Amino acid sequence: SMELYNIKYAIDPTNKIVIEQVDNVDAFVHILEPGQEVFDETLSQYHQFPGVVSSIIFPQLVLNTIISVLSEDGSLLTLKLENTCFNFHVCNKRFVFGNLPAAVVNNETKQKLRIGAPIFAGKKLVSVVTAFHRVGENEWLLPVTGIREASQLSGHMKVLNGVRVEKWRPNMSVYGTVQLPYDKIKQHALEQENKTPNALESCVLFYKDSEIRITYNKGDYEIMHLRMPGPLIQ
Amino acid sequence: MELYNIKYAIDPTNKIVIEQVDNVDAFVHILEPGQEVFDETLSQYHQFPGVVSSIIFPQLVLNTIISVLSEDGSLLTLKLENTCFNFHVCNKRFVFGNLPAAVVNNETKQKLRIGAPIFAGKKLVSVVTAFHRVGENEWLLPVTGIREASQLSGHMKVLNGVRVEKWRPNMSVYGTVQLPYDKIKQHALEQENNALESCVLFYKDSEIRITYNKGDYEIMHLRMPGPLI
Ligand SMILES: Nc1nc(=O)c2ncn([C@@H]3O[C@H](CO)[C@@H](O)[C@H]3OP(=O)(O)OC[C@H]3O[C@@H](n4cnc5c(N)ncnc54)[C@H](O)[C@@H]3OP(=O)(O)O)c2[nH]1
Ligand SMILES: Nc1nc(=O)c2ncn([C@@H]3O[C@H](CO)[C@@H](O)[C@H]3OP(=O)(O)OC[C@H]3O[C@@H](n4cnc5c(N)ncnc54)[C@H](O)[C@@H]3OP(=O)(O)O)c2[nH]1
Repeated sequence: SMELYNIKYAIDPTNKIVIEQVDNVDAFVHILEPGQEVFDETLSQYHQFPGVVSSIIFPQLVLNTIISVLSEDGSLLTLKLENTCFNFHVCNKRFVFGNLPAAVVNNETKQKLRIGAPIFAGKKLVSVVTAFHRVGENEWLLPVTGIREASQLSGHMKVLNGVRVEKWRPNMSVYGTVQLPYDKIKQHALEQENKTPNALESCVLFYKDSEIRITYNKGDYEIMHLRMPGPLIQ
Repeated sequence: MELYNIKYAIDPTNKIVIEQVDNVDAFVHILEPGQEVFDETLSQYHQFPGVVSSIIFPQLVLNTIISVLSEDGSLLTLKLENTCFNFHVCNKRFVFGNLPAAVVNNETKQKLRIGAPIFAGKKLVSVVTAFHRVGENEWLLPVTGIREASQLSGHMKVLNGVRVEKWRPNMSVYGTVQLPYDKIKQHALEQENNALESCVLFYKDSEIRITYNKGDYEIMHLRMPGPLI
């Protein structure tokens, strides 16, 4: 396999980078698609950050520092972590999510990047390419997943029935499983008790370009409501 | 008294009472950091960390300038350059978030009453709710309101309050416990769901963690910036 800085890597039949070793120690780095749900009990022993199951810790970065990514041309591309991006997956009924530091690339640059391309800070691996989010014409967001950046948020929650993602419509407030006008949500919230017959647990993610809402519910009763920056990677 | 678009008074506890905003009768009730209250009359109003309010405290932008009413009636101009985490519990509802904050010294903090109206563009946008000591002569002043675009807010129903715990140096967090990573990892893979619901907030100077649990089983784990007030 090929060696670069402190890693060894290979390439998938799906044109995806496979991280084989880091610091001369055998490694496991498994990339998940945005919002993908998988079930595989073998994955729970490893670390998880949004979009990756990894045997190696992807360490905390700082916004506005410079990282390097391996390009399809064997070169290193230097990028500044100027934006943020929200990504998630579901692995063994655990919703793993967070807002990640992100770089910005044009159409030409994105296509030179493989899903899995190692990302370096200094000459040490700090992350891998996991996803691309289109932020308009000739512009993409490149999240750098890993341990929560100091100013950001990360987390997980057990979701028995997955994560149902819903487009967040204009003029709607959010309670539990519904988005409705505020005056209605205010009446509904003060109305709801934890008494839904045959109440199943739910997790809902509502999204607009700027903001994400996550609720955790038992039946129609809202247990948690979290508001956080966007955007979401489809 | 009047100032800009508000009318205000003073409490027996030296706390500012907002009486009307835009000539409409107002209700602004300031809660202490982490305070738990129960009063069914509060649930009809808006709630942002540290305040129950009949008026919306709108979204602000970090690094913009706000003005605060001083004890002497003058306006002090401050820049929203920092953040800090605050919360309360009202009617078994944990209301929390990271708020934009200014930095003040001892002399300035002492000129500020809890409840002091905060203005942006000659309009009320918030009230003084809390002070968090940074150092000897340094304080953080949260400006509560609708979540700033880059930060987080939320709520959750907590039947048994919020347990606040100091977060120890080398400990990872699962559910109700903080333990070394190797045990937390095994414990997490151990859990499966007379189990009571729980909410725990572990705090460090830089970072805060909230867990929501059913007995010993962790349902949710949130990591977010600190500090806590
Ligand atoms: N993944 C991750 N994202 C972050 O943003 C982050 N910020 C700090 N840290 C800490 O750095 C070390 C990372 O290894 C840990 O000390 C971790 O502290 P913690 O975040 O306090 O510990 C909870 C552990 O416990 C893990 N688990 C929790 N529940 C489960 C579960 N059901 N199944 C499998 N693992 C579970 C949980 O994912 C996790 O461990 P992992 O790193 O292995 O992911 C982070 N970790
Ligand atoms: N409080 C608050 N903090 C923020 O950071 C924020 N960012 C946007 N918004 C929206 O701005 C308008 C402000 O009113 C609302 O449209 C709100 O949309 P939403 O945040 O999507 O709606 C859920 C409603 O519903 C309220 N409820 C939810 N549960 C309860 C409950 N048990 N009892 C009483 N009220 C409950 C919940 O507090 C809430 O209403 P409040 O405005 O009063 O805060 C925010 N609101």
